[PDB]
Amino acid sequence: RTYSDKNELKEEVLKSYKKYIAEFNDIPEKLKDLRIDEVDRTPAENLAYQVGWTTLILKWESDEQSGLEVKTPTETFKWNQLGELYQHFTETYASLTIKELTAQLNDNVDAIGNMIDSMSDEVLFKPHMRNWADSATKVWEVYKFIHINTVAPFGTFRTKIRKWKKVALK
Amino acid sequence: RTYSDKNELKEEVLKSYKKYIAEFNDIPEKLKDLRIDEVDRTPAENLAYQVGWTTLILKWESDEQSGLEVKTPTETFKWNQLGELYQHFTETYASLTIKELTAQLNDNVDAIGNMIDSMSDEVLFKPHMRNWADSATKVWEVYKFIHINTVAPFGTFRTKIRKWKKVALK
Repeated sequence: RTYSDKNELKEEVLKSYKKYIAEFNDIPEKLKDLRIDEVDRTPAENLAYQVGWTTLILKWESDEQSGLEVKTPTETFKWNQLGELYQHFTETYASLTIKELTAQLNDNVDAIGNMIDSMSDEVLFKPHMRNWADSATKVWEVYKFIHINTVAPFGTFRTKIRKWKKVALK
Repeated sequence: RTYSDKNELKEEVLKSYKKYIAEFNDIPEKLKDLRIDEVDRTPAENLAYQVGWTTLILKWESDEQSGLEVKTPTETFKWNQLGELYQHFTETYASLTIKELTAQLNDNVDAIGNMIDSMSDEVLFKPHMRNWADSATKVWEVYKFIHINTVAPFGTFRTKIRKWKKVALK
């Protein structure tokens, strides 16, 4: 286990989200669709990606609550249709303002906060407790493994060591 | 794909690593094994975890590239044994000083950046390009899926939008 309890997970979600969404404060609406060569996504596409995926994970849990046997990311799109799914995210939130996208993403992140609260320690942290989690596990590229063993723990274990320093180095 | 290209991946690896490893600069060696109730790991255990996993990913790649069989995660502990694996990491590496751990992890992160530089875009970002990557996916809990759809992209797409602003709002 890498998060110790649901409180720690919730705090990391909240704090990473705040750092992320704060960056869009200074972006003019007229530039929401501005694409540069150095970065693949526009500000609008950047936010739309988060709105799309956070909507889906909430849907999975909802559908599973209903007894639905959920193996697909969505209505329509395969686990091999992700490039097309991201495309779908972009048009669904196309011509939405940064302000509007931010409002919706805020709502989703809170819903996720509530989902964590409403989940016992067990269904959050033990295997085979949601069939959508099992199913979604059913192909990973090299770059995902690199991220999962560098960027991801370098973030979460940095939070851990800072908490250790708070208590130990006083 | 979430990362624009391999340089964007390498940048997030190096940036997140620098943030992480900087936290250990003011931890006295004498307190490296000090355990407290509020965090699950000591500073040496925290480092040892990273040393263990970064060593493994480098080993899987090296071994596969010379035509050897690769047993993931190890040839002794398989995937139902990650608690045992982490505990092996700690016996192997946590006895080392913070300075020694930091030297090894520095070297591993350097090697991972070099590995990324040396890989084609296809090998990094397409499925079924490494046997070790396919082998590693053949059970994830709910909390992992929550992290992967909030904390992880909130970090990665924050790096995107910060880069975007540096070019677009100069």
